[PDB]
Amino acid sequence: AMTIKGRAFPEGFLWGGAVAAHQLEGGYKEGGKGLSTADIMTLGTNERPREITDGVVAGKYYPNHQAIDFYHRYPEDIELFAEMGFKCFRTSIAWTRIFPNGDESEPNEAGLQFYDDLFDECLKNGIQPVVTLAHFEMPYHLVKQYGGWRNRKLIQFYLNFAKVCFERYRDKVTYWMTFNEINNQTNFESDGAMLTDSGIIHQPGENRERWMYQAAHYELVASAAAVQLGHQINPDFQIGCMIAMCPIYPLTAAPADVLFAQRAMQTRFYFADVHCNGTYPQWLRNRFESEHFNLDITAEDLKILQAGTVDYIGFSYYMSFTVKDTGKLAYNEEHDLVKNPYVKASDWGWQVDPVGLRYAMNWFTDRYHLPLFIVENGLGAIDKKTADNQIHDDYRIDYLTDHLRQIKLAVLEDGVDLIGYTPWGCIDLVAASTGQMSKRYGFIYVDENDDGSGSLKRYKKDSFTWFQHVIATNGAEIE
Amino acid sequence: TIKGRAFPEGFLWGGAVAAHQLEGGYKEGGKGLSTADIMTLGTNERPREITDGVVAGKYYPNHQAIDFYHRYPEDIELFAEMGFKCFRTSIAWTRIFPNGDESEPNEAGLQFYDDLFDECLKNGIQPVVTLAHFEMPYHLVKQYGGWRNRKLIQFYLNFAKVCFERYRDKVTYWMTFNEINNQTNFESDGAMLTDSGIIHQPGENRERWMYQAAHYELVASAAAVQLGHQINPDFQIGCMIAMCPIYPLTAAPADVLFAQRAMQTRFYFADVHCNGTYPQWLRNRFESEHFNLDITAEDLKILQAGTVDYIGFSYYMSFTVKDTGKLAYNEEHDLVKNPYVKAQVDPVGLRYAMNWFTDRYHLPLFIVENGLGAIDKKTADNQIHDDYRIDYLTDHLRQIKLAVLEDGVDLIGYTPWGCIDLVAASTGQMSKRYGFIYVDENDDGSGSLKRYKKDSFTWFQHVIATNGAEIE
Ligand SMILES: [Cl-]
Ligand SMILES: [Cl-]
Ligand SMILES: [Cl-]
Ligand SMILES: [Cl-]
Repeated sequence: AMTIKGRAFPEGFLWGGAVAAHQLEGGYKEGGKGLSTADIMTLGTNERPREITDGVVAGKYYPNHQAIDFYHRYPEDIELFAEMGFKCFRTSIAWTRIFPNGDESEPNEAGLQFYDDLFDECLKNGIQPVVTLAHFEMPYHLVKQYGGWRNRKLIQFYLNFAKVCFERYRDKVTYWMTFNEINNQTNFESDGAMLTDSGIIHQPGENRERWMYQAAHYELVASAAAVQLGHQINPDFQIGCMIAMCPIYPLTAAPADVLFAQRAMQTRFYFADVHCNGTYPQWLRNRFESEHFNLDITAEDLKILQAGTVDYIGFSYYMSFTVKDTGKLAYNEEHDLVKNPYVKASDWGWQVDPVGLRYAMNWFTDRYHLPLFIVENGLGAIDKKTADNQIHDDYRIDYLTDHLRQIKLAVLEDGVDLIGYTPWGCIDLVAASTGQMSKRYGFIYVDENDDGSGSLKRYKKDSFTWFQHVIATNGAEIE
Repeated sequence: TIKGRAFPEGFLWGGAVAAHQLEGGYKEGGKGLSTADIMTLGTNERPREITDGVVAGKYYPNHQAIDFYHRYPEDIELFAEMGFKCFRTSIAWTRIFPNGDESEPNEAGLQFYDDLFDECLKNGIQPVVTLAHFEMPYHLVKQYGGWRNRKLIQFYLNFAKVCFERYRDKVTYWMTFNEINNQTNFESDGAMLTDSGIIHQPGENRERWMYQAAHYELVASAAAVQLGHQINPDFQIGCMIAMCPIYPLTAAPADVLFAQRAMQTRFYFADVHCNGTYPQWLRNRFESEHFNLDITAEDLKILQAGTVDYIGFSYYMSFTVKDTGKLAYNEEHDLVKNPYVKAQVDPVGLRYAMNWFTDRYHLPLFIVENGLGAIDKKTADNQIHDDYRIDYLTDHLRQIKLAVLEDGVDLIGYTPWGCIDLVAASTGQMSKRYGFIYVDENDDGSGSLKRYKKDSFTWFQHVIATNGAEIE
């Protein structure tokens, strides 16, 4: 009876692609650019974690130094994006190109000039930049000198950075987001999440949980202040949060499983609660008191939080989680997740849950009643370039199709308000988890090996063509 | 731990009833015939017969009930001894407007509630009033088609205005429509009659007419919040929601999405009551099913300005669902057993439901129904040992206590259902008992109607006098 084929996405829908500066740009030293926390992360494997080193240690390979050299090649890459018909380009402004060490009193003109040029290049091509301010690339100086977001000073260092960007680019960007995947540090035991989100490398004697919430608080306050500041520079600016949206199912209908899963979602998405409601949920305030965290939270902080709630919720989606009741009060993401036996290998071997995206979209809408922006979704897989220089990546086409199907249902049937959709790593870039080029997400193949060798030549994948057609038909054919 | 910690200062402990389930005096003081007054006695496997007015030869248990209309002084004596802070009841619509469409209220019905409320207030017990509680005038059902008809909005408002004005110095908490979301089960004739005064006409699209009637009710609720706030700006005017949380049976993504939609369907009423607008998924449904409902721009403006001050709710059970394959939730066919709950009583769902309401709406809550229906036996020495009832209420109160003290849910009070044994809604039986007070009435209406304290009476007395501090 009901069908979605033949029906277009809404008019004005922002199809695009998504990246982060540190994962594609390279030129990590060009133009007086500072050493970021991305620049101290060595290459790893599927089995071997990336090494966080103290500065650039000698005889180690850092894949973010060159990446795919987009700092220099962006006009060629953007032409490929306009050939696909992108309506937007989601990327980050490297904090380290604008304030290399993060505490300077004036910005870096060479860095500001780069984004002028990059954005001018997008805009003459019909492509509006969608910009994330903090994206796992903060000045390492801030980590060494201040202890990262342990320190309330980062609130003003962040705002200096946002101010300069808001003003410089105020006729060039409409959509901004403050802190990429701010809620990864929900897993406070993940060294990767503490560094990327908050620039925290654990010190002996520290309560990891306590300092995550201290750090998240300051960032949430910084985000709220940036919304207000932002709206003052350009009232047309749409300013959003960025949430990693892994929904957490109860394993079974056992009441205690269902309650525990509620508390896991509450714990993982309190960040969104603050961004959107302007206040801390009361259960978490109660947790702050009963664990005696004694957090540095001022009455000024709370007023800023309540005036600086966001215009929309940008999120990533990749997977869903499952939990059963542990007997325990709190959700610890490192230890409490169980296997979901109802989700099995797809035709291509990897597990996905496209239904959870629909679920997630209804969960955001019914809770906050704000527009959403899907700014990260994609398949990381091995691609082979054939002798005749093609990549037949129908495993990537299927992946995106299965997800787009559910998104199309969420919007057309469920009536969820979606600004757009920008699949992750539209051009093959350095993967966050391992720093391998080999784990590829792109519509565009970049001839680079994991050791950084290769010509770096761009080639179209078959998915490039499939996605061009989707944009050209505004998603009408998706069934 | 929570052991030794009190509920918040001023927590409204009490008991709840509905005028039609306990008053009796169904023709007294010019009282009109209600929809409760046309329902015969039934059992578990035998629906209450609906009749067209009162037929001779049939027994109607609500006609007499437990005679609280004449016995309220004795009965309130027992509530005051138990130590109630509030008494949650309905004002019988047919006592104030017998046919429902009169231009003037009935002075004797109004004076009954003056007498009743003053009797409560002289003992430190504040009334908490639900305006529509399954007892609308049968004149409105018969001649207008109940809430199928837009004219009922004004009829409700004439009723509400009068009650707000008359009891302005005597009632702080009000609620508009009892369990407004029972009619989610649009295949349920009982739910349709009790919520919306709809006796089915063949040819009629049940679901469509539900949505239409529920719309006018939501509009009337919105408009009465504004009216009451104008009459006494210190009034708290809430909704009343039947909170049956719906669990996915397994973590299968299709089961999880279906449970989301099941709860979206069942609780959109709450969405409209609190958010002040229709959820977009449902509006889309109105379009794709071609309901062509009567919804004006003016309706949408009243709704948005008339959102409630708090959420009143009943809690008895949770439901479970698996994916059916279908696009829509049908509550008459789509529920499956929860194999993880003892043989569906579920105290932890209460805690869940409280967080759910709180995280979704961020409004204060009021638990206005909760309790255990059971066959109570009176011993030869006139004791009722309802240890099962104390266990049930303790299990629920413990979950309520965690929700409030740890989870920081904003709870106004707690009034268990049927604090004095009354006529059950499901069957019209006395023998399915909920009370702290046992009433000696058989299902055919015979007996002394004498009152006795069940063991739970003294238990709840001590819960109140310690403000829940021993609950662990
Ligand atoms: Cl998954
Ligand atoms: Cl990274
Ligand atoms: Cl659905
Ligand atoms: Cl929610």
